[PDB]
Amino acid sequence: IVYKPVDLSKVTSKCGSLGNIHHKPGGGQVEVKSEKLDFKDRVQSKIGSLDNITHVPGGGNKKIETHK
Amino acid sequence: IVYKPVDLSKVTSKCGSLGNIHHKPGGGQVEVKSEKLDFKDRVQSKIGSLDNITHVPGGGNKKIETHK
Amino acid sequence: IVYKPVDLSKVTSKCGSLGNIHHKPGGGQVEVKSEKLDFKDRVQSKIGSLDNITHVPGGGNKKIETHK
Amino acid sequence: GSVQIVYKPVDLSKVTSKCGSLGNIHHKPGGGQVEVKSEKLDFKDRVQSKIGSLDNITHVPGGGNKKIETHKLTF
Amino acid sequence: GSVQIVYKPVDLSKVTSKCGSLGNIHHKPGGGQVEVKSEKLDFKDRVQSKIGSLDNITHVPGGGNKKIETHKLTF
Amino acid sequence: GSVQIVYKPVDLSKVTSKCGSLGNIHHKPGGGQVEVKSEKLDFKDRVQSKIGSLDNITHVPGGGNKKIETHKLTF
Repeated sequence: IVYKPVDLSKVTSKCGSLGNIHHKPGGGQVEVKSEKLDFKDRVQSKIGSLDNITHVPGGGNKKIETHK
Repeated sequence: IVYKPVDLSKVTSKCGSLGNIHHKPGGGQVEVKSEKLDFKDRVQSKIGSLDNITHVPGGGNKKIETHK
Repeated sequence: IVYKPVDLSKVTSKCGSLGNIHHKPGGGQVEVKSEKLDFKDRVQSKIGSLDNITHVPGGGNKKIETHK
Repeated sequence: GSVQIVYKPVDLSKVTSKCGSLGNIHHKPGGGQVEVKSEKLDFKDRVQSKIGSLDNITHVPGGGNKKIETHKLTF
Repeated sequence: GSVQIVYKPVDLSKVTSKCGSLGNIHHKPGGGQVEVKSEKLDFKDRVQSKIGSLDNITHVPGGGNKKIETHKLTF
Repeated sequence: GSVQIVYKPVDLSKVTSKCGSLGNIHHKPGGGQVEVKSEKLDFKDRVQSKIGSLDNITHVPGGGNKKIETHKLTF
């Protein structure tokens, strides 16, 4: 009996933002005038920002191998 | 008996934003004038922002292998 | 009995933000004028910021191997 | 009989280039007042600027001359 | 019989270049007042600037001359 | 019989370059007042600047001369 299994396999995950190009991004002019405004609950505001947000809860690898 | 399986497999996931080009993105002019507004619940606003949001809960690999 | 199983396999995760290019990002001008505003709950505001944000709860690798 | 060759080409030629500004008269030229006001500008790439009341500019990449002569006598 | 060869070519030629600003008259030239006001400017790449009331500029990459003669006598 | 070769080529030619600013008259030139005011400027790469009322500039990369003669007599 000769027993010589060979594993050369790749298991790979590439999750999120990868290899992207962002060349000169951004708006020319952004202007806001706010007068006598009332807010009575939570405010989120973005004015002329650049946001690059990545969440990766995933991308996990499981390899199980058994020999008998 | 010779027992000699060869595994050369690739298992691959490419999840999210990959290899993109964003060349000079953005609006020319953005202008907002707000006067005497009342808000009585949550406000979300984006004014001339650039957002690149990626979520990857997925992209997981499971490889199970047995030999006998 | 000859028993020579060979594992040379790769298990790999590339989770988050990887190999990206951000060449000269940013808006030209951002201007805000605020007068007589009332806020009565939490305010989050971004004015002209650049934010690169990455969360990776995932990307974990598990390899199990057994021989008998 | 005998053989006689006389080879006497004479060259009196002129090759001339006159390029740019030659022999001009500029009598009392007046550049006016120049005002440049800039606020809140953004430049993401290379800037070349010239500001000035009175410019005389002469640029001459050309005006080159090439003269070739071959003289050959084979007996 | 006899052979006589008289190779007597003559060159009196002129090859000439006159490139740029030659022989001009600039009589009382006046560059007026120059004002540059700059506030809150941003430059992310190379800046070249010139500011000035009166400029005379001559640039001459050209005006080169090339003369070739080849004389050959073969008997 | 006899052979006579006379090889007497004459060159009195002229190769001339006159490049740049030559023989000009600048009589009483006036550069006016120059003001440069700068506030809150930002530069992320190389800056070249010149400021001044009156400039005379002559730049000559060219105006070169090349002369070749080959003389060959083969009997």
